[PDB]
Amino acid sequence: NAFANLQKVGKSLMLPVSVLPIAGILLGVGSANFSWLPAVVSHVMAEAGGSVFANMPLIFAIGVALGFTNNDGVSALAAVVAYGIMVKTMAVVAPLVLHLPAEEIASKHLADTGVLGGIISGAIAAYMFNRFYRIKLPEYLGFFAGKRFVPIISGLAAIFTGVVLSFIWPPIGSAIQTFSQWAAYQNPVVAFGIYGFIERCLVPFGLHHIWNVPFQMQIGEYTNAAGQVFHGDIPRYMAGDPTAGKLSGGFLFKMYGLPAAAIAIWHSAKPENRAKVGGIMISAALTSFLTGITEPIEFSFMFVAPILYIIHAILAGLAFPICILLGMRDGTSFSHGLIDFIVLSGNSSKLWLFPIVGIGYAIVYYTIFRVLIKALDLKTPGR
Amino acid sequence: NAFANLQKVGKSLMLPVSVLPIAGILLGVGSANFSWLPAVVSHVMAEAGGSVFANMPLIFAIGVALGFTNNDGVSALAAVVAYGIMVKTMAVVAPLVLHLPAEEIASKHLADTGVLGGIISGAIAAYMFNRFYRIKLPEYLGFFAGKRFVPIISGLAAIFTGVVLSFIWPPIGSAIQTFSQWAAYQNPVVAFGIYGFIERCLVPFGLHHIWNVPFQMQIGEYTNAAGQVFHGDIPRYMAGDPTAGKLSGGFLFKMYGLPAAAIAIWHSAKPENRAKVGGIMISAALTSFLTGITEPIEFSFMFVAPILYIIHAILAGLAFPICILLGMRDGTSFSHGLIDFIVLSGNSSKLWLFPIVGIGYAIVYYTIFRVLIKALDLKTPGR
Ligand SMILES: OC[C@H]1O[C@@H](O)[C@H](O)[C@@H](O)[C@@H]1O
Ligand SMILES: OC[C@H]1O[C@@H](O)[C@H](O)[C@@H](O)[C@@H]1O
Repeated sequence: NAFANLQKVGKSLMLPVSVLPIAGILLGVGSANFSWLPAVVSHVMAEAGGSVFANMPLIFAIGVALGFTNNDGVSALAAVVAYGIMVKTMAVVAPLVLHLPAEEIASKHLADTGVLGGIISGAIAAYMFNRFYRIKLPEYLGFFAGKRFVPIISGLAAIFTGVVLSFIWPPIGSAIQTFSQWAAYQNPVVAFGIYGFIERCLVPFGLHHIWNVPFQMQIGEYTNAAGQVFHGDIPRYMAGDPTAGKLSGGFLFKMYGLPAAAIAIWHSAKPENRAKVGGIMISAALTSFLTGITEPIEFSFMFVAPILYIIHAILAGLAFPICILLGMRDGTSFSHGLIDFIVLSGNSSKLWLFPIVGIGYAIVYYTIFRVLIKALDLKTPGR
Repeated sequence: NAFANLQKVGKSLMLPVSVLPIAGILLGVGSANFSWLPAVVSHVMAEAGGSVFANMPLIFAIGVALGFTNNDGVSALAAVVAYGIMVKTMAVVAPLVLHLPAEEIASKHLADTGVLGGIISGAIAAYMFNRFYRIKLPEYLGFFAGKRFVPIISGLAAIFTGVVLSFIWPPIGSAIQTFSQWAAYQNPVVAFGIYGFIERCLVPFGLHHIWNVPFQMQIGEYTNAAGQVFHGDIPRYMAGDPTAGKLSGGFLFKMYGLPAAAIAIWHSAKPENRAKVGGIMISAALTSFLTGITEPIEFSFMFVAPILYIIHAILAGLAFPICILLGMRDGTSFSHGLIDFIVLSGNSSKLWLFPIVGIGYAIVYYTIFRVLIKALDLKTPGR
């Protein structure tokens, strides 16, 4: 009744994340500002990737809507209408509930529900479709009947849902902002262990993107002589600073660890399901290794095997402190994949340690996965 | 097979405009600033409607994608991704072509395809879907094989379409601008008379949706106090533009004229077939009066009495000039019925003249249809 629903949601979130790898590749290639690509190229590609990642919530809404409606386009249109209505009404009503002057809400992001808003809107659309796509109205009202009725009720519900969330969410956003702001002033290693663990926790319900902004873009600051200012870790690194690369722990589990988890899941299938599982696992591992997108791998075992995801999260959190301790410097554009690992080489210090610690993390991930899956008989993809 | 494909375009365009009723309700009853609603409710409804309208190009893209792909949702996702990428690519490439700062272009909407650009994005999505929805990508790349590849290649083609559009737009944009200025502010009388006549002539086939797209979504340019810019006639009236409301002549022949024609057809039926025809024609008259859907009435006699349809087309074409000249302003969501008349009356002007001109139209239609069917001996339903 609920576990099946969560499994459905995870399964339907796959088509939305099928486009993320290419957007990530485009953004990473463009943001490098290569010395050979004409600027208009690496401008257009960067903007395209940014557009995909900005519409991410809408893609998620459409994917959720089609997941529970047997891939019906009317559900997607209703989802788009509902998402727009919900976002605008939330923005409008939040400053009145919170009595802040309509600007601190956007500056501090207390009304940006992120991808979870897409999920809510898509669920609204799917439920309304499932309930009203065969609605029989009187003949003189026949035009607004059947699937034509769904986009109206989906949006009449969106306005009310946005009104509801404008009161139940700023407490959540305010909390996710304070801690995630307390985490910076916290000692260095503690700060980024917290970052890694909480990001792994948050990615499932689509607001780790909100979590990242403070630590990617705002934690730091640096301006050397004639150079311009840069106020974050992701930018300060690509800005060749001497102390960014505090997010260099992403490579350990996004290029070496989760691929190992994917292969471990692959090698623990049924005597015949191996062939079918292998292709998807290999594709997911390749995507994670290359473009630094881990959602295809995580969503594949997250809901069936929550303990594996908790162990993941602990490992990802552990990755950042060790990389800081050894020094392990290498930066990011949007994620931590091969393309970013290479193009942002720049001032990547101690960059030879990444392959070996990555092999260690692959060993550990594979060991825990193939041990726990066999022991508890978890029905990960293939079982 | 051009006729079938044009009808396919017509229905693909009908779908996007079918979600206009929700924006109608919200924005029309919000921007009216009714004294019986608290101001916050009006603000919230107005912004929700504005959000629905700001995605009109996106809804058009989704509708085009679904119409040509047998309602497949992956087409809608491809349409969203492609539209976003195309818009951003144009935004970055147009200043190269026009040799003007991007700030000025963004401020004065020089690079703004609008609903047309939404249609291009939807066409891209539909084409790439129908061509690559059974692709067999390599075994290790199976995570993207199939419908998962359609959004990928659609978004890839979006960049190229965006550059091509940034190169070939200026003339198209200037041409549209001049119709958008003649049809709205120079000669609305003759422009909308032509509109009415052509739409009546195109209804028998289903291409009136193509004929309406410009007049209902392109002409004009209005900016609310909030700063959102509105285009078309329906959005312009809903926003509160004093110069909108040109499509208000639909009420004269949809609410008063065609119901009169239906009653005339019923009253001219033979005795043995006056009860049955009475039921059918009352149903059709109610459908026209309330919703604004006129095809049950017009199909009753159009193929068995074309001359009556020519007279009706002339009268409908004359309706729009008459309103424009007498100042009778009132908006519509999708068609001209009773509900649209009542709900979109906030920004209306001279709403009292509508019933009087309407009873005039009803008398004219009734007398014309009765006398002509009696003399010419037309075999309209019943005879
Ligand atoms: O969601 C796409 C990517 O966003 C990045 O910011 C995160 O670090 C990755 O874990 C994630 O795969
Ligand atoms: O068919 C749907 C409706 O489309 C409108 O644009 C036309 O004006 C009506 O005559 C028609 O009923």
